[PDB]
Amino acid sequence: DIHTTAGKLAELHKRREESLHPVGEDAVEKVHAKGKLTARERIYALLDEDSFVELDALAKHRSTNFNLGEKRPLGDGVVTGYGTIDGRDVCIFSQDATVFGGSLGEVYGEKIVKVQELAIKTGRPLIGINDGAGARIQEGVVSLGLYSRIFRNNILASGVIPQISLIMGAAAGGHVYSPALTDFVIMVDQTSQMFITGPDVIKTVTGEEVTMEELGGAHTHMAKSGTAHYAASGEQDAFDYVRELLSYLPPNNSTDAPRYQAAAPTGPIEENLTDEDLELDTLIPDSPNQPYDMHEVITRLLDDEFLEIQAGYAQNIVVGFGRIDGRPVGIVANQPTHFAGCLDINASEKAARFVRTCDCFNIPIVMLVDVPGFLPGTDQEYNGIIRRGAKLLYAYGEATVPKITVITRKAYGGAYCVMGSKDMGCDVNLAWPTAQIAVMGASGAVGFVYRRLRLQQEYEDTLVNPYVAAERGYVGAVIPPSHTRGYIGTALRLLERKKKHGNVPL
Amino acid sequence: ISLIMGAAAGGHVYSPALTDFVIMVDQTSQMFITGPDVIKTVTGEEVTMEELGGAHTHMAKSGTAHYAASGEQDAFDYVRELLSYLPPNNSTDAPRYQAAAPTGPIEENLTDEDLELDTLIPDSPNQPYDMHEVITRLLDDEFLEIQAGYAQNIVVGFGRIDGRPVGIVANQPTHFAGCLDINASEKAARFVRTCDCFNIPIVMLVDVPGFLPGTDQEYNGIIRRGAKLLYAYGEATVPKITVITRKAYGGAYCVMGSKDMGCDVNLAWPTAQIAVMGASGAVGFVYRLRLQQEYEDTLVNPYVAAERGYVGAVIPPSHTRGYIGTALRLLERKKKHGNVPL
Amino acid sequence: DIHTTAGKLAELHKRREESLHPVGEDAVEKVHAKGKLTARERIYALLDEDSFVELDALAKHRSTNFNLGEKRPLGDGVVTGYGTIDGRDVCIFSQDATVFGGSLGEVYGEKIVKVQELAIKTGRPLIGINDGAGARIQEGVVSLGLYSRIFRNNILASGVIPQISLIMGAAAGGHVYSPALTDFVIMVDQTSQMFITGPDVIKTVTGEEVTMEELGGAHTHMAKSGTAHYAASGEQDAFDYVRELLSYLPPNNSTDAPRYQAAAPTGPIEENLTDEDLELDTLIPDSPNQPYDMHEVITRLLDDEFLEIQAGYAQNIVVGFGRIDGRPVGIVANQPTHFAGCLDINASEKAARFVRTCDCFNIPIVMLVDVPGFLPGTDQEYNGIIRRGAKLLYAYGEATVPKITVITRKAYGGAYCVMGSKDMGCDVNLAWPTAQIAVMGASGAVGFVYRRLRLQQEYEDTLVNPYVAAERGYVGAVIPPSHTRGYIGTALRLLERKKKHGNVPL
Repeated sequence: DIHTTAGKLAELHKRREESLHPVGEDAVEKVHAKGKLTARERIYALLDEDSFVELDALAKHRSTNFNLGEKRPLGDGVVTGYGTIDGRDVCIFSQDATVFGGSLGEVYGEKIVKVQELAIKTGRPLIGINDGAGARIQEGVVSLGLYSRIFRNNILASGVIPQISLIMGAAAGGHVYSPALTDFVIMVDQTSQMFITGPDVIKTVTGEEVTMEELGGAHTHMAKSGTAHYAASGEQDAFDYVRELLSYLPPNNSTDAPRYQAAAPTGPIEENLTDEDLELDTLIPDSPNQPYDMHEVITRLLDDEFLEIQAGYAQNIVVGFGRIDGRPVGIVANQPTHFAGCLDINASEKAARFVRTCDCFNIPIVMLVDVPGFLPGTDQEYNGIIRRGAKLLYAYGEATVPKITVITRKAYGGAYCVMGSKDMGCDVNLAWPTAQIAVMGASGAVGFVYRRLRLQQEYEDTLVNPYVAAERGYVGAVIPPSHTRGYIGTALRLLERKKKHGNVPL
Repeated sequence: ISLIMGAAAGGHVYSPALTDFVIMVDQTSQMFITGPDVIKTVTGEEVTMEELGGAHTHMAKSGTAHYAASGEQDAFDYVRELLSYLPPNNSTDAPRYQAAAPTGPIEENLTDEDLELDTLIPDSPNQPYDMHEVITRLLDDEFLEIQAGYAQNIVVGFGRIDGRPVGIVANQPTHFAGCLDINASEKAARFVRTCDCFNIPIVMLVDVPGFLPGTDQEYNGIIRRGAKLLYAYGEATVPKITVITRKAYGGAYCVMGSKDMGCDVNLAWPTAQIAVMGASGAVGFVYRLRLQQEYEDTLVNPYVAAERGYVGAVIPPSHTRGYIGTALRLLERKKKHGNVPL
Repeated sequence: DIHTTAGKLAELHKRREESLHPVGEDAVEKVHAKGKLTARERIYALLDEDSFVELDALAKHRSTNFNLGEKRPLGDGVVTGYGTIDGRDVCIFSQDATVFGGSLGEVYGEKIVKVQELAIKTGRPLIGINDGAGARIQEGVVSLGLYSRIFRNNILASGVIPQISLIMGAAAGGHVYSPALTDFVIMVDQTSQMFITGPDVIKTVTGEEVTMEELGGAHTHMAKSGTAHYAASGEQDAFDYVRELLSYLPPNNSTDAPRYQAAAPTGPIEENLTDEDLELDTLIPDSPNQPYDMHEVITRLLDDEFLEIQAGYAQNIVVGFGRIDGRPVGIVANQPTHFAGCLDINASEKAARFVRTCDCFNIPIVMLVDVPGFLPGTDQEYNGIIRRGAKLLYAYGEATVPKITVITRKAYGGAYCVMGSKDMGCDVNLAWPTAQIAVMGASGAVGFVYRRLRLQQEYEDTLVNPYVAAERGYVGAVIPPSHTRGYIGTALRLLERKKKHGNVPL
C-alpha cells in the first residue's frame, strides 16, 4: 500500500533491486557470459569488502530528445560512490557499457562531477573506471558541457589528489581526455581500448583499415603512444596493480607517503652487508662497454617488489615505485641493455612525467645512472629531442622531494646533467668505482684533445673516472657498490623533512 | 628569449628549449644535440647541419622555433616586438596603449572593416577562408604570429585590442579544415600557458570540425598530447574570451574555449555550428539526406548552446571587436605544481 | 535563405527583435498602461546610456512538465548582463513579471547565477531588480535548487562586492531572501511589495485580512520590519538613489572608496571657519535636555548631500553616507528629537548592519553622539535588547576602517561604550564643551552617591562634563563645535592608510 510508511519502504527496496540491473537481468547475464564484471562488480572487486557507499543509485536522465524519454535506466549508466582501499578512503566511478553503450549524458556526467568534487573536497584519491562509447548524441551539446566540467575538475585536482583511470572496455570519443589528464592510466590487454575517432570514420576519411584493438588497445597505448602506465593481463590484475600503486602514495599532496616500520641500526654499513648487497660489488662487467641489467641493481636495493611504470615503453629507462627501509621511493634508471642506456625522446617524457608525479605526491627520487649520451638520429631531432628531452631537466630542477643519485657507470655530456647531476639540485650524489664522468668518452675526446689508442687509454685512465667529479663535490661519495642500499637509507632518513605556475616545454 | 644566431651544437641547446621563445635565423643558424658526423657513424644517415637542425627543421618539423628570421636584424626586430607585448615579469600587467573613447551604441561604431566580417563566412559550410582575415580586422594594428610555419591548422600570436595586449588562438579552416591534431594542440597549449604566466588575455576564434582522423595520430599520442591544450586552458586565470565563427564539434568544442572549461565570456556568430558531431554522422546513430537536412536545420546552429548558457551572445560578426574590448575591460581585474601530460 | 550567411544573420536579428517582447507586444503595452517600465527598460534607465551588454538574451526553458513545453519565451523571464554606472562597470539582472508572473525556473535561475559569478569574479557590484511571484511550481524542485544556488552566491559575495536589490513590483515567495542577503534594499512606494506568504494563504490559515501593500509595502518594510533601506517615490527616484549610493562605494572590498578633489587649507583650522561652521557653536540649546535635530550637525559637516539610510525606521538614530573634504564617510548619529537619542533594539540593529557594511566597503565611520541610555520598557527586554543591542557593540569592535567619534552632548553608561568609546577601538575621540559623559545623569546618580537639588547641581557642575573623560584620555580633544569639520578632515587624512569568522549575536 503506496500510501503507508511500510509501503513506501517496500517501494524503495524494489527501486534499489532494480538499480542493480537497470536494463534487465539478461543484460547482466550477457556481461557475465563474456567473463566480464559489471560496472558495480568492478567497484566491489577493487574496493575493500563491504566498504562501498553508493551515491545517486536511482538517478535517471531528463532528456526527451528523439524518444530518449522512453528508456530511463536507474543510475543513468554509471556507478558512483566512495569506499576504502586497504583501509583508506577513496572516491570512485565505474561506467556501465550496457546502458546506452556507456555513452555519457548529462546526469551520468553530473554523477561523475559529484564524485570528483567529493574527492577534491575530502583530499582523497579519485578512481575512474572507464568503459563507454562517447557522448550520448541524442542529448545534444549538454553532453559536451559535462565533458568540459569533468576535464576541468581533473585539471583542478591535478597533482592535488591521486587520479587513477582504469580503462576496462572500449573508451571512444571525447572523454578519453579525462584519463589523459589523470596521473595513471591502467588498461586491460585485449579487453580495453582508447581512441578519439573510431576505425569506421578513419576508413571513410583516410582509407586506412584498422581494428579497434590495433588502433587503441593496451599494447598500442603502452608501446606506441606512451599513454598507458600498465597493461594488465586481466581485470583482476588491473585492480591488484591499482591497489599496489595506491599503497605507495599519500591520499593527497599535503600528506606524507605512507611508510612501513624501519629497521634498527646494527652498526656500520661495512658490517651490515647481506650476500645480496655483496653481489653488487661484482655486478659491473670488466669491459666498460659490456651491457648488464639495471634491474639487477634495483631489485637488490628495494625491500621487496618493484612496481614498474610504463614497463612496455621506452626500455632504455626504468621507472617505478619501491620501498627502501620501509620508505616509498621513485626509481629512475638507465637500462644499459637498450640503446646502451642512452636517453631519447620517449625515455625523457616517460621519466619526466614520473618525476613530476613523485614530486606532487611527496615521493623521493632515486636515480641509478649509466648514460652514455642521447640516442643519435635524424628522427630524434625532427621529432623534438631538444624540446622533449628538456622536459626531464624541467621535471628534475622543479622537484623539491628528496633527491639521491648513484652513478653506476657512464655519465657523459648533457646526459650527465639530466640524470641527477648535483648542480641540477640533487641532494646526495654517489658513484661506484666504475663511474665514468666526463664531457665525452675517451674514444671520441682524443680526436679533439690531441688533434690514438694510447692517448685514449691515457685520458680514460686519467680523467674518465669517479674522482674528478668527486673532487669538485659533484659526487659526495665514491662507494663500494654493496654499500649503496645502506647509504640511500641514511640519506632518506636525513632528508625526511626537507609563480602562478611555470612554463615547461610541451 | 633565446636567439639562435649560428650553429648551436651540444647539450647547451636545452637552455633555449627551457626558455619561452626561440628565435632562429634562417640558413644561418642551427640547433642540434649531436652533429651529422656522429649520426652518420651510428645510423649511417647522411644529413647536412641545415637539414638536421636549421630554422625550417625546428620551425616546421620539431615545433621548437617560434620565429625563423630573414637575417640578424630581422631577428632583433621580432624580439623587440615580442617584448613590447609582455610585462617584465609575472607580477606586472602586460603594458597597454591608450584605450579609445565610447561613442554610443555598438551599431553606431561599426567601421567598414568591422562590417566586412558580416559577409566573410562563405555560404558553403565546407568552403574554407583564411582565419587571418578575421584576426587582422579585430586587432588595432599588426599581428605578431608565433610558430607561423608550424602546425598551420592553428594560428597563435600577439596583437592589441583597444590598446590591450591579447593572445590569439584561432583554428585555421585553410589547413586540415581547422581540425586539431597533435602538433597544433602542443603549439597552442604552450602558447596559452605562456600568455597566462605573463598576464595576457586569451582570445579564441573557433572554427573546428574535430581532431585530424588517422592511425598515426593515435600511435603518436593525440590523446596524451591533445590533452595538454585542455590542461593549459583549464589552468589559465587570465581573461578568457571565445568567439565561435563556425564549426565547434565534439571534444574539439570542449577544447576550444568552452564555457565549462572556464571561459569567461562566450560568443558565437550566426554561422556557428555547435553540436556533438556533424549532421551526416549524427543521423546514422540518431535514426537519409532528408533526415540529415532536418538535423542540421534543427540542431546544427548556435541556439541550443545559446539556450544552455554555453554561449552568452550570438552576435553579428561586425560586433566582435566591440564586444571583446568591453569584456576585456570588464575582466581586467579578475599545490607545489600540477601534473600536466608531457 | 536560411542556408546562407546573410540569411543566418537576418534570422539572428529576427530572434533578437522577438526577445524584446518575449510573450507578445500586447504584454508590453499592458505594462506601459500601468505606467511601469519593462524588465529591460529598468536596466536602460539605471545604467549609463548605451552601456548595456545583454547575456543569455535568447535562452529558453528546457522543461516539458505539464504542457510547459508549449510556451518557451526568449530570455526565460529575466534580463541579465553588464554595463556601467557613472563610467564604472556593474553586473545586473532584472526580472520580467510578464513571463510566468516573473517566477523563477531553471534557465532564469541559471542566467542570474551567470551574472552573480561574473560580478564576484570581476570584483564589480551586482544589481538585482526584483519583480515576480517566485518558484515555477511546474518545473518542480529544480527551481528550488536554483534559489539555493543564488542565495549561496549572495552569501559568498557578501561583503566582497556591493549587492543592491531594487524591489519594483510584488515579490512573493522564497526568493525575497536573496534581497535580504544583499547589502541594500530599495523599494518603490505603493508599487513594490515583498512577502514570503501572500494575504490569501494568511487569511485561510490565520483568518487575518490584510492587503499586499499593508503586508509588505515599502512603508511596512521601512517603518515596521527594518528591511528596506530606501522607500523611493517612483522608479526613476529609486534609480537615482542607487546611482548615488554606488557613488560612495568602491567596486569591491579590496578597493578604496572613490574620493573627490580635496581642498587645500588656508592655515590652521581656527582660521578656516565658514559661517556654517560657526553656526555649530550656538546650536546646542542652553537648556541641557532640550532636543535639537542632529541633521543640523550632519549637513554642516558634509561637503554636499547626505544620502540617508533607513530614514523612516528607528529614527532615534541616523545613518547614511556623505563626503567630508571629498572623502566618503558613514555617519552614525544619535537623534535627540526621538527618545532624546536613546538607543533601542531597532536603532541598534539599524546602526550595527550599517557599521558592518561601511567596514566591508572601506568607509570610515564618523559617530555623532548624544545618547542618554537605552529606551526603558519591559518589551525592550522581552523582544531582545541585550542580545540585539550587543550587535552594535560587535559591529563597532570588529571594524578596522578609520573610526572618529564626536560627543556633542550626552553619553551615559553602557550607551557611552556603544557609541564609539575610546576603549571600544575608536581612533580619534572628540567632544564639544556641552559633552555630558558619566556613568549616569546627575539626578539618578545623587540618589546613590549621597545615600538634593543642591547635590545634583554639585554633581553636574563637578563631574558631568567632557573633562573627566579628557583626563583619562577617553577624549583626545575637547573642541569648539565649529572646529569639528576641520578636525574630522585631518583625522581622515591621518588615518587613510591604516578566525573563519566570528559569532555576532543574531
